[PDB]
Amino acid sequence: RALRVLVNMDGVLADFEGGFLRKFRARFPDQPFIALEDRRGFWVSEQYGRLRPGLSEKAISIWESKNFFFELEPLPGAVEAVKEMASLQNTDVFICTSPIKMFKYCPYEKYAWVEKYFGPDFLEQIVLTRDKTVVSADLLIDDRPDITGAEPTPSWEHVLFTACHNQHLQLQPPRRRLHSWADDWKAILDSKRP
Amino acid sequence: RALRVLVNMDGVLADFEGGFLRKFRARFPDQPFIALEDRRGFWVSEQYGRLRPGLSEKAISIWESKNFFFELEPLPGAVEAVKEMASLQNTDVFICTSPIKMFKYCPYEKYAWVEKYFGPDFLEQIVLTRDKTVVSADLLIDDRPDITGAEPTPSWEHVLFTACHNQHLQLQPPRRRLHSWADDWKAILDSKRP
Ligand SMILES: Cc1cn([C@H]2C[C@H](OP(=O)(O)O)[C@@H](CO)O2)c(=O)[nH]c1=O
Ligand SMILES: Cc1cn([C@H]2C[C@H](OP(=O)(O)O)[C@@H](CO)O2)c(=O)[nH]c1=O
Ligand SMILES: [Mg+2]
Ligand SMILES: [Mg+2]
Repeated sequence: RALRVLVNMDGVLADFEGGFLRKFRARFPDQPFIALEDRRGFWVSEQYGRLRPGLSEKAISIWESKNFFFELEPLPGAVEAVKEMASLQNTDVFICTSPIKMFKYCPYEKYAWVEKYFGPDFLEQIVLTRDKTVVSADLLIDDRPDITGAEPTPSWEHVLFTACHNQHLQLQPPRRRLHSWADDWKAILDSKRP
Repeated sequence: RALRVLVNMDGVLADFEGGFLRKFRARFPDQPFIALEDRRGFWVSEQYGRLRPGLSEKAISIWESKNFFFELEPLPGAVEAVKEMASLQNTDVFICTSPIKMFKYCPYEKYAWVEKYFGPDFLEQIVLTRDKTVVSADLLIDDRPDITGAEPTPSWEHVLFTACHNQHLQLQPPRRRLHSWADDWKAILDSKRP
């Protein structure tokens, strides 16, 4: 009876693209880079690899480094919106996020980041998983276009959160976007209420 | 169409009770302890607290310490059974586990432990969550008696994995047990197949 909304972390709450670019340029100042306006495709490393050999690996080294995830800036309006959303009657919010493959820092720092911006109690709302299709909900707000896994018919509707890497993408008609946290997320939630 | 089984970690794959007792006695040799045969109730700290003041906090300090989760021994038959289970046709296995509240080590070490016993590829199967009711599956094999959360009608059947803390518990009749990994887990899976 409560509406259940999964909110993705990187690309939705936390500015992974901006953080990556800043730290990449700082560490590899003699290398070429991709301006955010020129990003295409979800995987940063794939575009960097196309741009010259060995650059994929240098890109990966940025997000595998300590404090990369912890130091990400929140996207504008994201913390306020999620706080408001969680406080709504008949509304349960989980943060549903995937770790990178190297697990030394990323799990820990994602929990740390949520504590920082949402408080200790909000840690109870974190679902860390590589497969979001096995998490049941009414809505998943996520910047990644292709959300696949072991469940062929997830219970949620995937609402595509706009990011630099996806802003030009034409989606299969029934599919919907949340263009930013200034956009009308309440109306999206309301369209799903019983 | 594939059967989906969530397998819990502590108390099912990893021997949290035995590990705790060993390290508690080593660190607090002048304190009284609870032999595994005398354990009752899921929460170790609650029973320790009843046994004398301040002992709850000393207990908690054991599992909050570095390497506690990483150094847990697998339960007999657990690694072999899960490997066999995951290899079965039409059978998807996820490891569904909750972190403790202090997140400095536990997330990381649980991933590390799964890598150690199941290999890098099995990391894709981990779901870290405080709420298992929002994870959809056919079966949840879990030593904790009370599995609650935001979903009042989970999709899985909870099969109670026997542990020292629950072995005397009378369950509400429809509820089922897996008494150990030597017990016939294949038959349990089969009862759920379409
Ligand atoms: C490699 C890579 C990871 N990520 C993020 C997304 C996942 O986090 P999240 O699920 O919070 O969006 C995590 C693992 O892929 O890292 C990107 O956002 N872009 C990338 O290019
Ligand atoms: C405090 C406590 C935690 N745990 C485990 C269970 C959870 O792991 P798991 O979900 O893998 O069983 C984790 C957080 O409570 O620590 C016990 O098994 N016994 C306890 O007394
Ligand atoms: Mg994302
Ligand atoms: Mg357990």
